[PDB]
Amino acid sequence: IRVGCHKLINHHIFTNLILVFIMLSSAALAAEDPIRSHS
Repeated sequence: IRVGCHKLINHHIFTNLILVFIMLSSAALAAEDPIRSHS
């Protein structure tokens, strides 16, 4: 069956946790040091 995953996908809780993981990922990307590669 392929019904037990749709509720988890479209749940209100699961649409506001990944939206902050992506913000943290972008922030971590923005904090990279361009000069010091081995730092």
